[PDB]
Amino acid sequence: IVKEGWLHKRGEYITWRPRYFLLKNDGTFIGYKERPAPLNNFSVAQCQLMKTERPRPNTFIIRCLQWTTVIERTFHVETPEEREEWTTAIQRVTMNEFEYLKLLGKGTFGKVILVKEKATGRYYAMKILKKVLQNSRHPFLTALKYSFQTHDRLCFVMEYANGGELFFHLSRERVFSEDRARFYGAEIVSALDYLHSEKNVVYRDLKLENLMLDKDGHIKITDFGLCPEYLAPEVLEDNDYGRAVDWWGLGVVMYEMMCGRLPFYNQDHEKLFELILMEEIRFPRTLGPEAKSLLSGLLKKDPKQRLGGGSEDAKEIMQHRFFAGIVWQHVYEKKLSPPFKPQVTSETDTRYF
Ligand SMILES: Nc1ncccc1-c1nc2ccc(-c3ccccc3)nc2n1-c1ccc(C2(N)CCC2)cc1
Repeated sequence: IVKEGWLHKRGEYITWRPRYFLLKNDGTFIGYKERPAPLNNFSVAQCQLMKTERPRPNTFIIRCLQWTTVIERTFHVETPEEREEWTTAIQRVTMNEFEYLKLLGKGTFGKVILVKEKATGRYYAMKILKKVLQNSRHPFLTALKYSFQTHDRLCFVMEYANGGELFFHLSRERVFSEDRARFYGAEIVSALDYLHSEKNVVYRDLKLENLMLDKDGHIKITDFGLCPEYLAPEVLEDNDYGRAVDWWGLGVVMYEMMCGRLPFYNQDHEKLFELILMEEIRFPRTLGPEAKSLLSGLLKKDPKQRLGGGSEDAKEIMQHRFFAGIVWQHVYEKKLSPPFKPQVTSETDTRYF
């Protein structure tokens, strides 16, 4: 522990709340609602500090590039010498190689472009951020093929699955069978397991929009971050959070696969946030009891009690009844037989673009 004490923190989602922070020698910087393994999401490594006076004097900002995504946390103290304490405490290929084809996403920090590589014909996604790295040896995360820089832009070329978005395949079919969900669920769990233990990283945005299928119908987890129905309670009320957020997410995604609908819904965001924090779930009668058990545990409102939420993390999901007779090393080596294969001949079949 290098320094500690109250700071004001801006509510990343639904404004300012005091919170007791702990900077540490490992890099970590975390805030608890009262005076109280490590995750690289909360680290200060290669971050960039910014004193400022908008929209409240003695404000400061930590901005970090984590992997291919820019992260901002904003704080505010009572006096400038105080802000200053904390501050000090805290401190080839080029664009010509590709065709630009479709705008996959815009946002504040940059753009994501569907791109064909001229020298091979193969399609990737290019993340371009307005102004070293070892990949994850795991097949269902999004791999980074090329990273390069121009004079005003940071460029990241990464896999882009050509098998369709899982949100579309579901919109079409309305609902998934309990065993198709099991297939998707197991790949996701393997992927998040890898991230949690091999990287000490949480994904935080597990939702349907962030899952696609490759040529073979296997899962790909997206890395296209540029900037409610899926937010964990813990995240709403703006606590310390951890690896369990991804399991809350996994429950929501699985709930919607197997019930063809969202576990909590409402047009008004404030009554949605109420529901997330207060309503227990009415599960369908049309639904297997091992499934019910998985979802109930994945969707527990207290992260410490949630399934996957203990010291064992993902091992607690992997050995649930619902996942009986899944060989996990099989999953990792893509040895499961996808139920759905999308309409696609080659890696390059633009049918789904
Ligand atoms: N490449 C991958 N493809 C598929 C899912 C996740 C990743 C992925 N790989 C990583 C590797 C490292 C790191 C990292 C995290 C914090 C601090 C430093 C590094 N992050 C990685 N992520 C990864 C990607 C996106 C996120 C967000 N959705 C954007 C903020 C949440 C989080 C984590």
